[PDB]
Amino acid sequence: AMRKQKIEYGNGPTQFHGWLIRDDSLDGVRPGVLVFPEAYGLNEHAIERAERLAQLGYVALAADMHGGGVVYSDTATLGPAIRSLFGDRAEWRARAQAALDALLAQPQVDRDRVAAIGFCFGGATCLELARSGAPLSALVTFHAGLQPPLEADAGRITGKVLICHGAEDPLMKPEALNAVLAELSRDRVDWQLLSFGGVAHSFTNPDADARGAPGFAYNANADRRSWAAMQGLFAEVFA
Amino acid sequence: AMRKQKIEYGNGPTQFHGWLIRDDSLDGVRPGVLVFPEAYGLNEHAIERAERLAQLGYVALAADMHGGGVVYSDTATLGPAIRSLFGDRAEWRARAQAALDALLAQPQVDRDRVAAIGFCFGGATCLELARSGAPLSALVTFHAGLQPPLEADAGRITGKVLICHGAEDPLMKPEALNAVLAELSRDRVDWQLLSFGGVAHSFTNPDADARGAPGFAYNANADRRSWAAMQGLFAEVFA
Repeated sequence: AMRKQKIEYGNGPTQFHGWLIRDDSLDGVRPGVLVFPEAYGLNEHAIERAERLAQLGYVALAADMHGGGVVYSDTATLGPAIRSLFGDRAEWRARAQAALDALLAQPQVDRDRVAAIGFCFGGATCLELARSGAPLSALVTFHAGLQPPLEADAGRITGKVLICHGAEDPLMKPEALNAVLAELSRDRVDWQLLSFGGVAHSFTNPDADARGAPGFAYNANADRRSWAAMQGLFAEVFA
Repeated sequence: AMRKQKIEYGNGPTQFHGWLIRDDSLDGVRPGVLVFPEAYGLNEHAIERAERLAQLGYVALAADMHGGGVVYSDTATLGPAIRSLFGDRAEWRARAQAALDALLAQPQVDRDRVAAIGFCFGGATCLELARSGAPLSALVTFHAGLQPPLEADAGRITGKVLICHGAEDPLMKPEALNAVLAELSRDRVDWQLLSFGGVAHSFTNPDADARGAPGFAYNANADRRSWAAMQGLFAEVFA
């Protein structure tokens, strides 16, 4: 029953092709939530989560971080594109900011109540957007390979942070994770780390099955628990 | 509204003075939850949490771990009493098992659905009780100084574990917490760690006010968030 529509946004050097979802039957301004997808691109997994957020009463924008709606399917083809973003965090943040712009342009979005969630690379994207100083009230990352802190970002995260983490995730090792947590603690960010034992990468995606590589596996419990923790953080900051 | 009654229990060595709290508006067998208090003794803070569990539909037993209902207020005498349990974990576990016995003796308790929570030393007590092999479906610790693992306990934890942890807690430092998590991971315990940035010991007790010592401070958010996580875990295992 959720109103679902394509949205093209961004400045023309290849436009982003995303999805906007909201509960048509609700009225007035509502919180908006960005959904940043896994590295491959905007897939049904990300769109379905945007639909769940709409059912929770939010205006959700499932973002395209590649341009043109491109969804990679091999790591050899994906590798150039993702390494380019890792090496150019200014461009990476600009792409995320373009999604925020498009969300803020919706008539139904409360500009003072905007948050972001992200899966894998999308969770890293949320943190990059927050580090740029964007006015996110909250952000939640799910099995994300978070990037190292940069001095120039000190003090720029104004929202709350929830990191949902598989304790055995090989793409977010303890030393790198502790360095991120030390940035957040230094700047007195309200952060929470929810770590799951026996859980690794991609734990929210049912397509991460036994055919996948070691360290990439769906976990139904972690999926449900992390979603519940995100729902509780949003209830907090959107009250 | 909650039915609240003193209960004296034990099997010889000492006689414990606890509180049994339940919603007597509900019929049939109900899940039971042990509440182990802070090191001082069975105080109002612990009884109040047992009351809240009763309101959730559980039969709650707020445990006395010293005997006689004694509540210490001087560190010069409480210290030795706690360290004596630290050095005799068999005795420590027997006192916790006496509480479990008294909970299971209630006509209204579903002995297939029993859990335990604890604050500070009480959270350490929950983990000792589970390591003994007690049939706890779940346990949740709140700012607990958990004790190091014993090989004899390998594989004896049959329930789910949620550890709610102030990242700055001086009584539970990273190296020692990692050793506990290594035990749980080795035995494939379904465990979760919920860590709070900028939060330390005693974060659930408002009595840990500004007059206290460093590293002991109430945090309203961590209090609410950890309680909500515990609620979600019990909703899981008691379904």
